[PDB]
Amino acid sequence: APVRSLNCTLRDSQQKSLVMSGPYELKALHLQGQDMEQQVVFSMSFVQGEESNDKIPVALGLKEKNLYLSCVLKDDKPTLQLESVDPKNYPKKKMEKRFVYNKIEINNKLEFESAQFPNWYISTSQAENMPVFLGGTKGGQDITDFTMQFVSS
Repeated sequence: APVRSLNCTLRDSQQKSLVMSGPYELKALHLQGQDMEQQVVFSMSFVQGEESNDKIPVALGLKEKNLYLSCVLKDDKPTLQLESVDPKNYPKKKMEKRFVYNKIEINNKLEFESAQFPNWYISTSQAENMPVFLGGTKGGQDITDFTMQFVSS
């Protein structure tokens, strides 16, 4: 397909699942059992960009929803946000830079670095029920690695 994609869920290294907070926000919390179905399912698209054997550019949209994770400057600081897009023009092989992430395979974990803002990563807090955000520090208090689970689509 023009732009190839696959459906998946992500869990941070502390086994927290991701769920929709408001219409434009994601939160992370320890979920289990029935509640597991509340978790967000992503449509990860493999877009154009500088590629490596361990660094692959991707776009992260919500499955069946014209909403994509985007990195933009908000108050002079890199910020993560869910952005609405024209449902007929997305996804596409050549996504605007703010939608692109460098999927990095480390341990057996994944890290998502903003293509727009070097060394800024999708991160979660140690705390329960806090927003998913863009962090500029690795190996610290905040969590920056995840594992991915494939879903039947």
